[PDB]
Amino acid sequence: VDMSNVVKTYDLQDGSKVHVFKDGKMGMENKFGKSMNMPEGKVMETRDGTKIIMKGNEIFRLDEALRKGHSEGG
Ligand SMILES: [Cu+]
Repeated sequence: VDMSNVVKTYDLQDGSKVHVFKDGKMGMENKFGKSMNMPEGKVMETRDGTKIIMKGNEIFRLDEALRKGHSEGG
């Protein structure tokens, strides 16, 4: 995914990378930006030792943006 809509990205001990966008929703991906899908209940520990659980509010928030990406006025 793009890193234009992201505001915070954590590096995961798993080797993946979560791009948390400005809305507060986080797009689960790998550090290369290849779509990596994750269900709810998964513990993502950052390089800080910060445990962030993929919840039903965070699992699929990514694909919807990938369906377009230019104008979008509603
Ligand atoms: Cu995740």
